[PDB]
Amino acid sequence: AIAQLATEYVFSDFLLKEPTEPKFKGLRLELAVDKMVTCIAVGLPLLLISLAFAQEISIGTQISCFSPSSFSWRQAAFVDSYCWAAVQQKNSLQSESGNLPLWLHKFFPYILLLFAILLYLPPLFWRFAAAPHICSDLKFIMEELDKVYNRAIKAAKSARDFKYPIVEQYLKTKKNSNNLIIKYISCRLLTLIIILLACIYLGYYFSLSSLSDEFVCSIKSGILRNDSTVPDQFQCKLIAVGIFQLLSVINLVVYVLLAPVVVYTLFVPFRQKTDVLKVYEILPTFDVLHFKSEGYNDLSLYNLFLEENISEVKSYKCLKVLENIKSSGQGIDPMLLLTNLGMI
Amino acid sequence: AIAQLATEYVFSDFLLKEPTEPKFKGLRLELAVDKMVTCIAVGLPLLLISLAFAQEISIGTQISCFSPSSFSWRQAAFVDSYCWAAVQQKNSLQSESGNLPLWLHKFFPYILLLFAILLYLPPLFWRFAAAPHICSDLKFIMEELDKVYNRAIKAAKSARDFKYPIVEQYLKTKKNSNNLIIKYISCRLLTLIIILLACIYLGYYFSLSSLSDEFVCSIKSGILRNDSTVPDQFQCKLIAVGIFQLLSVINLVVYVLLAPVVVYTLFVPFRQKTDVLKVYEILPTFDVLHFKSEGYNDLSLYNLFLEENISEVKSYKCLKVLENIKSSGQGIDPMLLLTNLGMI
Amino acid sequence: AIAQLATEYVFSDFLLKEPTEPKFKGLRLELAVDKMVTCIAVGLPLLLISLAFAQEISIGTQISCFSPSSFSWRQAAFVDSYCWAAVQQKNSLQSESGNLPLWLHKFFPYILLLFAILLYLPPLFWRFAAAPHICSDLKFIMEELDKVYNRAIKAAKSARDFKYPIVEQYLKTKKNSNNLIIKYISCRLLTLIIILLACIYLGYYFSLSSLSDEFVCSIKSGILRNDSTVPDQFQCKLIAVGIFQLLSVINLVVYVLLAPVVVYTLFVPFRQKTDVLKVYEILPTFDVLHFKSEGYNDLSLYNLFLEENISEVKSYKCLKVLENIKSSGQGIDPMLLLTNLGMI
Amino acid sequence: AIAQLATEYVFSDFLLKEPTEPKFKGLRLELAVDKMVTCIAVGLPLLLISLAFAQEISIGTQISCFSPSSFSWRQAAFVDSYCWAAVQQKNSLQSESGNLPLWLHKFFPYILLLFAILLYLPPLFWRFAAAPHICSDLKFIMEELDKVYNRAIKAAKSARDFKYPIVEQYLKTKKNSNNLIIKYISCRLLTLIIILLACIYLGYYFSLSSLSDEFVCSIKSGILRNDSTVPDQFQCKLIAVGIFQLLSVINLVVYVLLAPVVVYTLFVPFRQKTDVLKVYEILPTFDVLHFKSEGYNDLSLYNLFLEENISEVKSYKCLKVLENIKSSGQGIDPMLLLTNLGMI
Ligand SMILES: CC(C)CCC[C@@H](C)[C@H]1CC[C@H]2[C@@H]3CC=C4C[C@@H](O)CC[C@]4(C)[C@H]3CC[C@]12C
Ligand SMILES: CC(C)CCC[C@@H](C)[C@H]1CC[C@H]2[C@@H]3CC=C4C[C@@H](O)CC[C@]4(C)[C@H]3CC[C@]12C
Ligand SMILES: CC(C)CCC[C@@H](C)[C@H]1CC[C@H]2[C@@H]3CC=C4C[C@@H](O)CC[C@]4(C)[C@H]3CC[C@]12C
Ligand SMILES: CC(C)CCC[C@@H](C)[C@H]1CC[C@H]2[C@@H]3CC=C4C[C@@H](O)CC[C@]4(C)[C@H]3CC[C@]12C
Ligand SMILES: *[C@@H]1O[C@H](CO)[C@@H](O)[C@H](O)[C@H]1NC(C)=O
Ligand SMILES: *[C@@H]1O[C@H](CO)[C@@H](O)[C@H](O)[C@H]1NC(C)=O
Ligand SMILES: *[C@@H]1O[C@H](CO)[C@@H](O)[C@H](O)[C@H]1NC(C)=O
Ligand SMILES: *[C@@H]1O[C@H](CO)[C@@H](O)[C@H](O)[C@H]1NC(C)=O
Repeated sequence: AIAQLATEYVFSDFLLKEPTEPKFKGLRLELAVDKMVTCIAVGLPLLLISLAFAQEISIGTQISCFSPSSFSWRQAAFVDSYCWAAVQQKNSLQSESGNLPLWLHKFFPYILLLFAILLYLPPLFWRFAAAPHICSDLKFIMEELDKVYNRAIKAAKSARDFKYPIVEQYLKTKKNSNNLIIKYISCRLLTLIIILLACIYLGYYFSLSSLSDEFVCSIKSGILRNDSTVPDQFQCKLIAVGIFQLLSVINLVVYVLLAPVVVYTLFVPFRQKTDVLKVYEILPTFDVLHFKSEGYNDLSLYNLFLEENISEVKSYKCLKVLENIKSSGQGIDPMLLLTNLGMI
Repeated sequence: AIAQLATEYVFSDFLLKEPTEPKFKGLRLELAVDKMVTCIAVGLPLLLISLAFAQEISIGTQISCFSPSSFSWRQAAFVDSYCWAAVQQKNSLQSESGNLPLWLHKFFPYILLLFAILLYLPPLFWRFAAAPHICSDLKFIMEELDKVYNRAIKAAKSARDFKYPIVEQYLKTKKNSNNLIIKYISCRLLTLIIILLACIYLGYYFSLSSLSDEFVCSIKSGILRNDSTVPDQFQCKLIAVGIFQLLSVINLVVYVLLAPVVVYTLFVPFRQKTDVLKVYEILPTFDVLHFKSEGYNDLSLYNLFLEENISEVKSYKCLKVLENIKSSGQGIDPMLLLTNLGMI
Repeated sequence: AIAQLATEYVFSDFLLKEPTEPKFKGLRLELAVDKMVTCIAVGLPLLLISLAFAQEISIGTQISCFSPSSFSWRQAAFVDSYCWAAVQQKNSLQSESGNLPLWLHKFFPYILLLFAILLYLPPLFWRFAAAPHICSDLKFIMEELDKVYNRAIKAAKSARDFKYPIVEQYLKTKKNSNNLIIKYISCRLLTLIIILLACIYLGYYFSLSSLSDEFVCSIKSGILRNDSTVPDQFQCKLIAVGIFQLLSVINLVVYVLLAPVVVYTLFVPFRQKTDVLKVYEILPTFDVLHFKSEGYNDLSLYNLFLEENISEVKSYKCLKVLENIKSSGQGIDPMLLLTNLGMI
Repeated sequence: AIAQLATEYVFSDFLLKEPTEPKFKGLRLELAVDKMVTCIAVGLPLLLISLAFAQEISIGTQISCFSPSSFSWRQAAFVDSYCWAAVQQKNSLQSESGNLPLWLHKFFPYILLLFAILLYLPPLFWRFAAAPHICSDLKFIMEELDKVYNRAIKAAKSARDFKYPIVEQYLKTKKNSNNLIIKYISCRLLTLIIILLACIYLGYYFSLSSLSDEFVCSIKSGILRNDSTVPDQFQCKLIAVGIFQLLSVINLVVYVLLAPVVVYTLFVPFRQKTDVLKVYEILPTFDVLHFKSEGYNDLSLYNLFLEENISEVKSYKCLKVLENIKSSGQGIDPMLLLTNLGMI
């Protein structure tokens, strides 16, 4: 049913499942824009495949050949199945557009599934090769931030009654290596390349004459060659090709809307904005240094992932509360922090 | 079965699922009127699609063409499938109303699913882009309110035997920025625009002549062109078009009933009523200031979400009990609060 | 449906299920490259089998024989089923390519399933015969590393206020025996051999004339032998053979892309890189000795499995944080370790 | 679908389910070679049955009879069903090979299921009659070994700062009785006998003429006896008999590969190797005596089950670590044990 496919592929959490494992607990490991680009680019061809053969849009078989009236039921079934299998054998069928449109019309679901798989591959490579590396580091950074917050408020609490910037040094180190960022821009670049190839294929397929689904087929190989009761050629038509073209144009539109999103995603430093650690600079136990910007290096990627997963950090939440209050400038940062009383 | 679709789409918790995650625990993050508008505007086209092809309302195929009596079974099947695929090819079919009604009749389920998806998109954008931002802030506000209540009753209990309005300052800050409110009114405005476009389309479709489902179809392209045994044209009829129109008028009625609800939702300040924090003004540890009204700013949105999710706050419940008792004015607020004894 | 098979075999965690048992908790026991090689080499033939008979690619029966027009419906059904069963009996059918292509065309799904099973067998033998042996040892090594880290920081903490390298001696012992490594390279070698045999078979099958699916069949054994109403021979065609060849070439391409991966996997010492225990050499309670390289011995296999599962080790994570910071060389290892304060 | 059966019967944990009960927690109670022999010998006939009627290998009905052209559709259906039911009634059908091949061709799935059930019976008898007896004893032995290890390290720890070999005496007692071992070799012997009978049957069935699936059938009992419009005899063919023979040869090959495995399993003392308790002899609280070898007695069976389930024993793991280190002979057993510090 149409509504079942709708639920399964947009309303269900299709490709939105969090990693079912206690190693990454609440950690996203895939940027929201990347998760939605993957969800679209993968589920849309699948949803379109499932629609192209919805039981109410499909009239029946995928091909019909119009055997003569003298032909029995089973002879007509043979003609249909023969021509269906004969869209490959170029000698049997004669089509005005060519044999390539026939191949594309028969194997359109396979090609869409191929595009879905190829578009799922880069997110899978990211989830397996580079997601744990960033997950461990991000979990460690969040733990260290919570610890420095607790120590700062404990020092402030003792005042109301070591000191090494380890996380800052770790991020300074991340500023050097660029392995994770080249992995990220490589998976994004393969996603963009596959999306553009899919756009090219879908634009070509939609550009077909729309009469290329009608091909002349001749069951005259083998012992049927010199047979006389069988006519020389049959007029076959590939049903559901109009549906294929109408769905291919939808896929092409969505994909050419998605390609600018991927291209923008490709520029990872430009997206690093609203410096997340700047809110921590108001802590005594934390050095006054953001030092996170301007590079095609893993530091910018970590900045993005921190900007995403930082809302889970309670210390960040309270510090941002104080920072927003500081916009008015009524009281003072350490006083409001001591008032806070939120170690964990 | 009809009853299965009924269960799935009204009696089941379709699109009423709470976010399956411990980040938002009992927090709604979608106003009840917005949740019901989404549920209706999305499930109604899906429920209608599923009804339009219920096994007891569908007689069989979606098209029937009445081949001549001389035609065999398979030749008639070819005529049916050809004309089904030929509602697209404008050269083959001749219809009094035009080819556009034929397109709309064949692809009515697809268009309804498209409307369902487009109507689901703004709630999805709200759930992903702006729901966590409001969720963290609302959870922090509820925690701070419980804390101030506990501190107030502890001070009162010590009397029977810091002091910074942090949440008030946070809300004062929210009064300034308007990012969340423009996100909210933007998703609501896109919902209204898509609902109005759906109303326009459904009113047009229902306005079709009701004989536009009968079209004359000619299987005479290719080698069949100069064939003589095949008649010049066939009288095809698109079954289940009357069902499509009867369901389109239902969808249009429900949508023109839903559009005023969305328009009213669009006026977020007007809906901010029954000042929820006013009940907290009777606490000594809480400054005597509501300061939440009159603006197209995120403060009004936070007021709505607080009015919704505030029933989960135990301190709010007890304070509202005292406030309602105060209507009689028998005793006194601090005495009844000390009697209360409900820290958590 | 195509999309259902897509989900089940690429988007679902097919053959990615962690061992459902508390004996191995978070331990991989299968290298990521080996897990992906198994997933591909097993799920691809299964996914291809499921595609070759997707309800929208299949026109109907797998064989059609074109009985004469005088034949009744049931007589034509008999001819179809007889020839289907007669691709085996070499006396009945006469084919230009031979009877072997006919056998291969009828039993192509069985042969692909056979290849899937044979390719699943070596990973199963590894999971049952050699996975627990390495699992117990790896869990013990991780526990001992956490213990030595805790003891080192406790000694450092006492300074701020036994001693036997047991794990080093255990690994030195592993350096001697080679049972696990010969088991590993044997399962990998059988995987490579079966992949190469599958490549050979698929390249042969795809090389078939593409007209070998058309065979002449004669229902003239038994009492039908001297019967006259039945014609001498029927022109049968095996539908879905073009689909079989198009899928066999896909399987062959993926398999010849997979074979270099298996060959590279076969060289286990070469893959032992980024010495994982080198990060532990900065501990006083740990002897300054890596001693893990250069051999076709179980030590290299344990090095690979440690490199994989070591991210679960918290002590390793903190030590790698200190080691990366040491790249700048600002402070000192023991001071930063004492600052660390992460016993568990 | 083929791939569904593949998953269910090889890739799923079919007949690999651990006993769903807290009485045996992590205890195997079935030797790995016995578990795999059972899995193969049971799932292979089931997987073959499911394949023999895969929807893409089955052309349709299991029998086709070729009624005359004058026969109506329902008369031909009657002939087919009559001959299908008439492979039993020996008077009606005349076959060159005999009626026994016809019986075997009709009831091949039943015979394979019968073999699967009979091969599942001995493992079931072992799981119910003799598995709890060995489970309680093995759990007690593991608990006693952990206890003696704890007591030995506690005595060693007190030195760094009763005494009855109960488990040794228990095993000495097991050395006497042979009930469990005769139960084990009896279930293995019945498994071997049933496997050999299945090999004999499958080798016979595969040896059929391959034209025994074509039998002449005569619907001429009752009032049809002297009827004239019905022909004297019909040429029926049992479709899917070639598939049955091709699958029977596969089953026979796998079974004659499995029979040597069962025969080797039958020699339980020979398999008792790598004396597991020898690693415990380095404990002071444990007497220096293995005393486990050379007998057709329950002690050898317990040795096998201990060798299997001993990896769950933590004390055994640590002791084996020390024993492997002792190969180099650098330090000393009690010193390294005291260093160990792994009571539980
Ligand atoms: C990502 C964006 C740019 C994609 C836009 C669609 C493009 C790729 C499509 C739309 C129209 C298409 C063209 C339409 C017709 C023809 C003529 C044919 O003989 C060769 C292919 C060719 C030349 C097509 C190539 C692909 C094409 C240019
Ligand atoms: C939200 C509310 C206002 C929706 C009410 C339904 C509206 C949009 C419907 C109801 C009747 C419809 C009209 C009925 C008939 C025609 C004539 C046709 O040649 C062009 C479209 C046109 C002019 C329709 C346009 C859409 C229409 C005005
Ligand atoms: C792993 C790589 C090398 C596999 C490449 C595919 C190989 C195995 C394929 C591709 C073309 C195939 C050949 C194509 C045609 C023939 C002629 C035939 O009468 C015998 C088999 C033979 C000779 C095939 C043998 C297998 C073959 C060589
Ligand atoms: C476990 C191993 C030894 C099994 C090997 C298969 C054996 C049991 C098979 C293979 C060939 C078979 C023989 C083939 C043909 C005949 C002739 C027939 O008139 C009586 C049965 C008899 C004599 C079969 C008996 C069983 C048989 C010997
Ligand atoms: C069919 O008859 C024609 C007559 O020209 C002949 O050329 C051809 O070889 C024949 N084919 C068969 C299958 O007999
Ligand atoms: C069909 O016959 C007509 C006769 O006028 C001719 O014009 C047309 O080209 C023919 N078409 C085919 C397919 O032969
Ligand atoms: C069929 O008739 C032919 C005539 O030559 C004869 O040789 C053969 O034995 C007959 N077969 C049967 C089944 O009667
Ligand atoms: C059928 O007719 C024959 C003629 O010989 C006779 O012997 C037989 O008894 C009849 N059977 C029935 C059912 O009338």
